[PDB]
Amino acid sequence: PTKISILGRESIIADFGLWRNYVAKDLISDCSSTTYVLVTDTNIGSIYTPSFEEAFRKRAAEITPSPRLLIYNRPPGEVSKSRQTKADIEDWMLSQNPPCGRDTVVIALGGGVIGDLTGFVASTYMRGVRYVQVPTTLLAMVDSSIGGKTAIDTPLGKNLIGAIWQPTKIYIDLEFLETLPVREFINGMAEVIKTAAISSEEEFTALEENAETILKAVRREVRFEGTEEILKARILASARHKAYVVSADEREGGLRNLLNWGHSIGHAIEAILTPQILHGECVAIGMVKEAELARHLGILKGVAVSRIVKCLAAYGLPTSLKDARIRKLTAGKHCSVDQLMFNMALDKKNDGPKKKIVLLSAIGTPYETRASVVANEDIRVVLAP
Amino acid sequence: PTKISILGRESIIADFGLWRNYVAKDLISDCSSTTYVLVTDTNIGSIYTPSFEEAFRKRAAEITPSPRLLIYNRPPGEVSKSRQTKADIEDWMLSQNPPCGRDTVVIALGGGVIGDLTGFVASTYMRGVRYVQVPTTLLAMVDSSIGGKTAIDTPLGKNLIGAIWQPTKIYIDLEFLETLPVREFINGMAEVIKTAAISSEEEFTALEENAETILKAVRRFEGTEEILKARILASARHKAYVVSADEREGGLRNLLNWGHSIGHAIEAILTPQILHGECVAIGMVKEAELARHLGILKGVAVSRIVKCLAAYGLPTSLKDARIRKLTAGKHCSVDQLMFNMALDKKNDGPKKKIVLLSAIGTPYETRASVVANEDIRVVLAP
Ligand SMILES: O=C(O)[C@]1(O)C[C@H](CP(=O)(O)O)[C@@H](O)[C@H](O)C1
Ligand SMILES: O=C(O)[C@]1(O)C[C@H](CP(=O)(O)O)[C@@H](O)[C@H](O)C1
Ligand SMILES: [Cl-]
Ligand SMILES: [Zn+2]
Ligand SMILES: [Zn+2]
Repeated sequence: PTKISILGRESIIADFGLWRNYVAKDLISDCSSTTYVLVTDTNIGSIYTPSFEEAFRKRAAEITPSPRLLIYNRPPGEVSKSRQTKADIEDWMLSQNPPCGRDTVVIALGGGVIGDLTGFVASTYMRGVRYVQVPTTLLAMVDSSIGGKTAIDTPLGKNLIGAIWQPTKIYIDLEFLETLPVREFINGMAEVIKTAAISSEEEFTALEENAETILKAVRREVRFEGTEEILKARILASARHKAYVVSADEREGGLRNLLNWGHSIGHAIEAILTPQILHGECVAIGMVKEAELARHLGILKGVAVSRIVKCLAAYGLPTSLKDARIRKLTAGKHCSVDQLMFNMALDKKNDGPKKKIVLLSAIGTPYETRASVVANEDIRVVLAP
Repeated sequence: PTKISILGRESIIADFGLWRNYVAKDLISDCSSTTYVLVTDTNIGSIYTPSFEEAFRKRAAEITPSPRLLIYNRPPGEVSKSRQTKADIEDWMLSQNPPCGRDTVVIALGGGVIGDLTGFVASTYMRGVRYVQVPTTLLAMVDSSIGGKTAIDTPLGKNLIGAIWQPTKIYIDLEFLETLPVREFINGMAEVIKTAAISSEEEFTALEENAETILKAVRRFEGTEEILKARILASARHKAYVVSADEREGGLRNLLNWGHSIGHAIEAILTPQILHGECVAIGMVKEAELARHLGILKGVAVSRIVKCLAAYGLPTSLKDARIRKLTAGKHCSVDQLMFNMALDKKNDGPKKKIVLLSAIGTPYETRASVVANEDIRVVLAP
């Protein structure tokens, strides 16, 4: 049972089995309310909901009158982070009998999609209600579920409408990783590596050295036996550094830019290759190009760059828009430089039309304590595959 | 030039003419940015935008590269506080070339509708951008534009989705009142009276006295300017106070909702023919009658509440001939009213909360109070 603090509070609980025997109980005592709304997708729900309903009803029995638990199953996939889905969950909540009010405690059970969506619904529901995060994916456990950033996508782009709404509790249950598909697991490692690359060379070395052991466990269909503590240590280091940065610059006045390393170009790449290609994968290619950019600017050494590539490759992450696997999945989708530039214009870190990108000067230490303005011409160079 | 502080910042500026010769200049210096988005409705825009464009372009000529001013005209009326209009403005802001980014400074020019809408758009645009309020209606100047509450409506109700996003600046230009329709002016008085009724008997008395002078001018505020302004400011000052003490409404901010528990219920039915302040007027009477039925408020204060509302030309009953005509085909049954109050945002679970006054100028508690649904049924018919 490990606890991390963020923005002055110990909202993060990390352990194995939290879902089966801790969440329900904790919600009733620390998140007192008459109404609990659980949001997930048809896949995750069918596998983890039954267990929870009984754990909830068993903890609610003591309370009199017993609070209610309402479950909403959204379609799986990126398609659900939409205005439509936000509105559907909202109407559903309001039309309940009785309607869900401001005491409502929302529960986000799923990955970044469910998390981003659910968190956003909570921030604006009657101008804001409490919510908790229950990340079921590695990426969610090491990144998305922490920090309060929420959002949905629009036809014009990804994460353009949203809000920073901090969850009251963050339940990181490593047991969810037991059933997480190999690809998804690899996807999340992209964020783990990113987090280390901007904080400490020691942690990054740990990821390089742990690669094989981690991967073998992920590739063995049996699950993290003699590597548990190693897995928890890598996850926690990631979660701890984010909590640190978010605590110092919650609404991104500067420092929080760093968490976006590899995302300036990554998001551009993603807006094109999605949904066939995943977020972490895009961010992987993104870290390589942004690392190559820091090189083209005499900020980052050529050695660190190659090392960045070696680590991403070691965990099975693409490091080029030319990756054989990426092409087969996208049916050939081409990422034209002009398209990648147009998409980057919508990057949220931009100061006016000045494109800002996180630049590393060395593994473990950023160039500045924020993104850096970069001429559009210097960006064009690393965008050509 | 009066300045009021709220939440530790001197964001509120109050004066006559701010629009014509202060906003533009102030935005450029204190709200530095490359992009300015102005939102209004087709009516207000056509009358006040031309003036501003030139004042802006005249203040921008210095800065280089030149900062831009983008104008978006939304349809007038409550119909615009919708998910659709929120989406449209956002897509329009994201579609600009270059796209409006996180440095964007949004300008809400209009009443509560534009204000609530625009403020809400700013709060979630790329997770939040700055915005300023330029209230053109009395109600907006004395209430809506202050405090950060924003929202849009849904088919199921009013102000159900929204956010508390504080504006960087609040420009109260009394000159806008020069062209404000009599009805609209009366509408806003409903909030002025409410604010006094929950803060000071002294202020409420002054409102009782200025009743005729104010009305004669409304039915252009020459030898009464300082009277009007003093009334406006007292209202704005008390709200800033309450919002400072309880921003996200964890208690004391409930009081600003006096008359709104039943008021909003009434409104959800009679809207859009009947206005917000008017509904809140009837609402204040019933909630005052409720405090009486509970032995909290004296029968004298209630009647006095009625006299003041009537004096300013505000309805004090669902029967009121004026409301009747205006809404020929609409009734307010105890049932529909009750179903509507279920959606009140102050309700602690199924417990319906309502602000109770024990006397003009002093609330029963420092928050709304739970009230049995049966005690609410009584005053919901009159
Ligand atoms: O500040 C954050 O928490 C992030 O930068 C937030 C981004 C999403 P954003 O670029 O839409 O802010 C996420 O992809 C990244 O992994 C971490
Ligand atoms: O807190 C506020 O500013 C208000 O209570 C907010 C309400 C709107 P709400 O009931 O939708 O919050 C407004 O009508 C009232 O006059 C003042
Ligand atoms: Cl929204
Ligand atoms: Zn990411
Ligand atoms: Zn009101």
